[PDB]
Amino acid sequence: MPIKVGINGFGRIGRMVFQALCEDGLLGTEIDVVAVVDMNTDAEYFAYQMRYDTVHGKFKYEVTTTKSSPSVAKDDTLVVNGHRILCVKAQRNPADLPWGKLGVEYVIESTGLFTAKAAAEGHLRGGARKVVISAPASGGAKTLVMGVNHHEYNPSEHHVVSNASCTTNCLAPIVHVLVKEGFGVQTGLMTTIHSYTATQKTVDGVSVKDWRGGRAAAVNIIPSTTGAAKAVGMVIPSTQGKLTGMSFRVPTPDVSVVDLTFTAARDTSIQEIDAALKRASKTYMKGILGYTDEELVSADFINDNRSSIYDSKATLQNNLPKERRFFKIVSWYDNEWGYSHRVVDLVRHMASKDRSARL
Amino acid sequence: MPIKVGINGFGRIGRMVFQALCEDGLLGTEIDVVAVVDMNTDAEYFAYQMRYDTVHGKFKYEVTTTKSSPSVAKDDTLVVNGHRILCVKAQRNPADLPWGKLGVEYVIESTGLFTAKAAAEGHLRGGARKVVISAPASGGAKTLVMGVNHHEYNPSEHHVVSNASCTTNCLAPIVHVLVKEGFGVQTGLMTTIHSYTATQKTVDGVSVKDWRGGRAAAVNIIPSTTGAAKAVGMVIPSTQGKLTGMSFRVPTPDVSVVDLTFTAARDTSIQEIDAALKRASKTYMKGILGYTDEELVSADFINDNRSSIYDSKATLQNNLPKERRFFKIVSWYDNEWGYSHRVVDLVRHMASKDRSARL
Amino acid sequence: MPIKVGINGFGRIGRMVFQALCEDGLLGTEIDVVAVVDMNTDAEYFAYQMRYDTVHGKFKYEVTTTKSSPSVAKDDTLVVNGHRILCVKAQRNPADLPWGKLGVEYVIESTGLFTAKAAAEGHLRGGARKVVISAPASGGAKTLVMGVNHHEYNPSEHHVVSNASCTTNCLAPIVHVLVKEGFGVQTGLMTTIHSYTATQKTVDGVSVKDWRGGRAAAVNIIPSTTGAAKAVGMVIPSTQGKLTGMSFRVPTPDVSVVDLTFTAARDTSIQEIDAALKRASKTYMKGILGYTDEELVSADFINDNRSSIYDSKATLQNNLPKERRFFKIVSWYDNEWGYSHRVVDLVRHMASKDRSARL
Amino acid sequence: MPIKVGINGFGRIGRMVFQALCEDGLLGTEIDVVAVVDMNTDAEYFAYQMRYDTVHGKFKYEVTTTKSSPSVAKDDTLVVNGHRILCVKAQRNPADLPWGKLGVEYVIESTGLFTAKAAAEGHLRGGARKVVISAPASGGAKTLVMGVNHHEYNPSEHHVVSNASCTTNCLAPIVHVLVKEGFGVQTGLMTTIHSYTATQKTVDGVSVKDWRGGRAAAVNIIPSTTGAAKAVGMVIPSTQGKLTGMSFRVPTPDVSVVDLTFTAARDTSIQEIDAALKRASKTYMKGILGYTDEELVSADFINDNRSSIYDSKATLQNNLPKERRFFKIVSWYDNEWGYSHRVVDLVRHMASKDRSARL
Ligand SMILES: NC(=O)c1ccc[n+]([C@@H]2O[C@H](COP(=O)([O-])OP(=O)(O)OC[C@H]3O[C@@H](n4cnc5c(N)ncnc54)[C@H](O)[C@@H]3O)[C@@H](O)[C@H]2O)c1
Ligand SMILES: NC(=O)c1ccc[n+]([C@@H]2O[C@H](COP(=O)([O-])OP(=O)(O)OC[C@H]3O[C@@H](n4cnc5c(N)ncnc54)[C@H](O)[C@@H]3O)[C@@H](O)[C@H]2O)c1
Ligand SMILES: NC(=O)c1ccc[n+]([C@@H]2O[C@H](COP(=O)([O-])OP(=O)(O)OC[C@H]3O[C@@H](n4cnc5c(N)ncnc54)[C@H](O)[C@@H]3O)[C@@H](O)[C@H]2O)c1
Ligand SMILES: NC(=O)c1ccc[n+]([C@@H]2O[C@H](COP(=O)([O-])OP(=O)(O)OC[C@H]3O[C@@H](n4cnc5c(N)ncnc54)[C@H](O)[C@@H]3O)[C@@H](O)[C@H]2O)c1
Ligand SMILES: O=C(CP(=O)(O)O)[C@@H](O)COP(=O)(O)O
Repeated sequence: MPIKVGINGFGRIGRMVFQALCEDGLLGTEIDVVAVVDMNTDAEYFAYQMRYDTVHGKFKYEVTTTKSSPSVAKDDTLVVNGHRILCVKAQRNPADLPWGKLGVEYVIESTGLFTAKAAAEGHLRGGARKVVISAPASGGAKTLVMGVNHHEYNPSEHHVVSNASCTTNCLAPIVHVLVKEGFGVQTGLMTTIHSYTATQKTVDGVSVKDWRGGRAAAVNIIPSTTGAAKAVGMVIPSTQGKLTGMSFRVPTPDVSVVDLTFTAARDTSIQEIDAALKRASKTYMKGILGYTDEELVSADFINDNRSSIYDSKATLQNNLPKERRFFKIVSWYDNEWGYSHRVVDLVRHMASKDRSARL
Repeated sequence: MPIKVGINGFGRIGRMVFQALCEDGLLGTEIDVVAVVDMNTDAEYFAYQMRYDTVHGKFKYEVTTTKSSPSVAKDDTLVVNGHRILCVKAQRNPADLPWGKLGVEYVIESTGLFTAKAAAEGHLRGGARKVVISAPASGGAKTLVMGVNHHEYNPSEHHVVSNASCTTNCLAPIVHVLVKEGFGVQTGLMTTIHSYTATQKTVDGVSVKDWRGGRAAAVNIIPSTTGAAKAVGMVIPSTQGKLTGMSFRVPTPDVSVVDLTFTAARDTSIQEIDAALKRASKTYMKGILGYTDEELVSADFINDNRSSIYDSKATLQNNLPKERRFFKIVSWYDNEWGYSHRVVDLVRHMASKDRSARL
Repeated sequence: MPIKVGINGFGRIGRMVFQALCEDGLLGTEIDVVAVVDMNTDAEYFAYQMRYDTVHGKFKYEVTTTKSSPSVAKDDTLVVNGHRILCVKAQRNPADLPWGKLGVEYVIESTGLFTAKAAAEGHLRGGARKVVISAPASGGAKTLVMGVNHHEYNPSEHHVVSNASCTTNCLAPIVHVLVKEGFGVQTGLMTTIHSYTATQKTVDGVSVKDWRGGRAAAVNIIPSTTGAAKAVGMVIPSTQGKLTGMSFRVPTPDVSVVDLTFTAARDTSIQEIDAALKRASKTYMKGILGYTDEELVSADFINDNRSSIYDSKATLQNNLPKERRFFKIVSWYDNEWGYSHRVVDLVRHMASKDRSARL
Repeated sequence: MPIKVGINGFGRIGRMVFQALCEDGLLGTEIDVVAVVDMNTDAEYFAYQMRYDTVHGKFKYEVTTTKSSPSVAKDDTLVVNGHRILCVKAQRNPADLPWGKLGVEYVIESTGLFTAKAAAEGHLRGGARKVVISAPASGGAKTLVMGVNHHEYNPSEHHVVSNASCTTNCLAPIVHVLVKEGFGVQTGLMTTIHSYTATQKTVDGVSVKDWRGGRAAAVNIIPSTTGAAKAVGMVIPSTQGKLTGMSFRVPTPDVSVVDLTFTAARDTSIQEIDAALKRASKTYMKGILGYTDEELVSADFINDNRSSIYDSKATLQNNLPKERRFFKIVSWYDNEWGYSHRVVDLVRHMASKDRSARL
């Protein structure tokens, strides 16, 4: 049966999560996106936005609009291949969404204004049954990372959960292979050369929550603390309090890369780690962790759906020779694409794990 | 006696205006900046923004902070070499600004949200006498452009004037020399290759009133309609209805260039015009109109304070040989820097004219 | 009847011309690439450059490499979809290439160092029949433009042609409609906001041939002269010495746009001109001239094979109202994609005519 | 008797060395630039390159040109603030240089073509006394990093030395304070988020010795194996085989930052370290090592002339709380400016030393 989904806040990620569904072919098939919900309800504008993307190209499916009722000014309904997505009027209080009336049970919370466990739980009153925050949450919300711990998901306990962050979903799969393969992680420090995002600015402007982040983004290397490496602990309890790291926001519109440096728990070799990474990318991490041994550069990872793309050649070429513990692993990720697909995955995995618990 | 000034909206232009004041040694002499206003009153953060500038480099003059009164939580007063400046809390409604209790009579309206004669008049009700809008205004506000029509200022008839746009300010100087030297302007279409600004988005974001204006700002040549060229009709009435243009927002944090095409009212030559422009920049347009004959690029115009820098070589080298009517005039400008010096130039003018009206 | 082609200068445009063939399913079938050529003969590196592209995405046809004789040090054969290409050794003189023995009659000269009639003719002495200069030629080389004058090709007269400049291929299609649709062009100046190219520098460098051209490309707006507006006269004589213009190289890796300002021979409106362009694009200029009525930006025209894409909105919205002679036309173009496609088009047309020319 | 220096290879770096040299106010007084040597002799084009800079702003001193002898075709003399500098015609062999005749004892190697000890020795036979290669050198040439080991300069032993690279001059000061202050370095991996350089390309082009380095510079994050780290084992032998790292070339014209990670040789805290670096910057590292505790971004380091600017905030905030061995240190540097000044520093040092050993 179709999954009645409702996307909250049809922004950059909102549109990427939706386009994820389509790409994978889950529209009007496995997932029923009953309604999206951003600032306005100008379906014609929503069409244009989905249709054209500066970095990800032109949407592969044709988009069109229509009215939900002949008594409407501008088209208020989006049409993607027979399926009809409604654009409802945004809200300030999730508890005031027509989710119940619309028939939505799973909402993807991607506004960015409801990452608080209880704030997102407002969608439940609205009539939804499960919510997935497309970012790190707070309030004891369960954090799940596909291919790492999504199986810990519990249908009767977890109703508001987080898919975590783009960087966490990129780092986690590497730390996970390391620990599961027995290499271990004593202590680790990571840096992420990250492409600027919507939170940043075009020219120097006011940003009281992050002074460096208000500076002209496309012409600066902006440092920033991140809780991504420390969030790995939530997903891999064994590495709790053992990792941390920063981020250097740099002048590229999309795609980033993880720079991990850690000390293995036991003696090994970089060749050994390299081989363990590739082996899992083809097995238990397939579709989540991938790798490459080609001389690629950020642009080559655009539209890659893996959560983490290990860079074999950058890794094998920049470590200490004969070193048995102090290592560096490099991995790429399209911050927008990969994560967006993981959002659909987590949601799907939940619906299936929710079905079973019932019928 | 110095004139009490207050700057509403301390950003790109609010700050460059201040830096221009310090630079020309006017602070504490011709002008007494009583206070600035933005999001909060954290002087310490205001210092940081003033101290470091991504495009204009380190603020050459020292800046520290203190408290207006011990009963204040964090510092709220900026101190630039003895000159103290108060950081007031932003106001949703201009009429709610404590001007009359501060002593401020002139307020440079640069927040960007009160360009409507009616909405900007709120500064008068707050307790101020005059208000200069750092952008094209509406509502009847008299529009003045230094070196072109700024003498049409009526001390008693104008209380909320518009210093025009940055572009109008680069164009006017030229169209004035043409009209004044008798070259005349039959018809003209301008195109400004404008570097992006704060109203643009780092990544494809929401922008309902200007769709293309929402697409990624540092990786796209974004077209846009502009009033700048038309506005030249308000400063030089004989051109009203003869010009109009557009803007292409390209990937540069500062400095723009006007590409003016037009047909003269009489038979002339690009040489005659070239020589007319340089001659003018050395005479009646000195300070306002500048010009170069060197192989310059945008960065070379960074921090140039003129309103228009005629590019001799670009013009002469790219026109039709022997033509006597159809010409192209290229002229650069630091959309941030010069225009800011003009805002100060304008206020100063208004001050003298207001001092000589009742005296 | 696989046409015989030999690409000399397998670089930015050389590779694009190749990916141009494949895209149209002409490889092996209509056209047969015997052997390409650049500095080295490393097929692994060639294959790599082909597989991944920063602006145009990933190559859609698997590429592998083999040998032609085990006596070779590294793979020197480029197998693209079953069809195999040979990587010949670069020469300082076009006449030194084994075109004769290689059995290569047509040779797409895209090195950019032999835009001279005689120079490129070195290809004919090496054993080749026809030589197309994927760039503006000089020395009495017939310049053709698909959809504007390409039929002027004399199979038995023109053995060396010039497919003109990427800019002329965008302007001409536009001017061609104006002249033919009876609008006429009295005088015109054209400016092109062009994105940087391989001839520029990453950081300030030496460029004695073009001082401005030797300045940090990705952070400046470099002015530049151009002969594309003047070259139209060689393709549309009616305009001889009636058009010219410049270039403005901005910070973008690909896609450029024309901004033609001109006066019509007779009276009209922007509507009539807009209507003619949309008409011509759907009829006698289809495939060459296209148009858009959407809020598009630079990146949206990435991979557009048309030569000129007229921007309806940007044109109707930025001209003088009720005006009858002075006009501005805004037209886009993927300076890399479209052009490359025209190169193949001219090559296939020359074959079609060469064939029947004696058969 | 001011030192007679001659610059070999007046390129991006030859200038920076001369501009830095002028900045310190040494031209004519302490040092005396006799003549510079570059491919071309065009002095008007040299004065241009010296007059304006895309990143470092405009040269503060006046630059004009003349002729050394009335019997000279074009200008061959570059006159900087009164001081006279001759522009000798370049060469491919360091021997064919008239250093001795020119009376040049100290020549600065920035051509980037003679980084070899044996090769660069030509100057010596060219009558030139000593040679400072402004880049990593081979052939077992002595490396010297100002503030780290420049005191290992033996006049009668070293006549052709290397000033190491820009990155090493950033890492060395940091590692030197760590080793000399008791912390020690057991193992360490560095990463430099580096801005693109001249060796990179605007758009995807041919780069056989570095494939990723051939990709478009201002639109990608290009990884790269680096030596700087390992080259530290030459300046601080004790770390021989203990360090290494890579590089991420990001979209910025200038300014880079070093992100070093390592395990101390004893127990400490990120505070002890932080204090030790600040103490050193104020004492024995003054001028070479500097630090900041403000919220800085790359643009804020433009024109800083220290070799390493430690980022106190970025460091203290991104290390594991209570950690004792595994640490991250973030340090900035104007990869162009700092190094340039160091080159002058090494030369000034050598001089004084040579004066006392000879006198
Ligand atoms: N790199 C990425 O794009 C990325 C990757 C992973 C996770 N995330 C997280 O996902 C969230 C969204 O990120 P994004 O890149 O899409 O940002 P965005 O700013 O591009 O998208 C957020 C959208 O929310 C809409 N919005 C705001 N308030 C709303 C409201 N009350 N109701 C409805 N819509 C509202 C806005 O119009 C905006 O388009 C953030 O929490 C971010 O940290 C982002
Ligand atoms: N930067 C340019 O090129 C430029 C040139 C000429 C004219 N202008 C005009 O100047 C004005 C400001 O432009 P800018 O570049 O400085 O933009 P900006 O965004 O950098 O400056 C606006 C500032 O006002 C503050 N602000 C917002 N609402 C406020 C309120 N209610 N009260 C007080 N402060 C408030 C913001 O925090 C911000 O710092 C606009 O009207 C713009 O059109 C800009
Ligand atoms: N890319 C565009 O926008 C564009 C569009 C139309 C026409 N053109 C014209 O096409 C020509 C090439 O442009 P491009 O963008 O491909 O430049 P490019 O520099 O990227 O490609 C030229 C390639 O030729 C190779 N080369 C140099 N000398 C050679 C020789 N003797 N033999 C074989 N290979 C050699 C180089 O390795 C280089 O990669 C220029 O003349 C340019 O004016 C460029
Ligand atoms: N500023 C930096 O980023 C930096 C820092 C450290 C080391 N380096 C190294 O220093 C060297 C120069 O650096 P750069 O920034 O000037 O590079 P660049 O490529 O910008 O400048 C090199 C210049 O050398 C000139 N040249 C080449 N061969 C010559 C010859 N035989 N005679 C005279 N002139 C000649 C060229 O005109 C060219 O412009 C390179 O080897 C570089 O790797 C650069
Ligand atoms: O990448 C992120 C943090 P990092 O750069 O420190 O790894 C992620 O939170 C993006 O958030 P946005 O709110 O969409 O900017």
